[PDB]
Amino acid sequence: NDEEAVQVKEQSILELGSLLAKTGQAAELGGLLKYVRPFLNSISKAKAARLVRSLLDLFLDMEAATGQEVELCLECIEWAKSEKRTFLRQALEARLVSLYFDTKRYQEAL
Repeated sequence: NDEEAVQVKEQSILELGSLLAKTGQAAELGGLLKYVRPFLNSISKAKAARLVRSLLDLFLDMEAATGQEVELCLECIEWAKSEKRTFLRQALEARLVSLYFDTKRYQEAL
């Protein structure tokens, strides 16, 4: 059925994203979350939010090009507010405040 195709497609997103995380890619892995934007609407918000948190954590743990990471997180919050996902943008801000915690920017974090 289609659910199996979505499952193998999601494990192919974790696979390709894992290979891009191994090859040290920043703009491609950062743009993959923007490329999978229409694909997340075909399934529930639980797996979509869990995938955004997964690729977000695995994308921030690489510690590469931290300048576009905060702006990309702001685009993910803007997109989550555009699609009216409260918990998604709440998790995105819950990780972004940790990004400001690592950046030692205590004004907008608090």
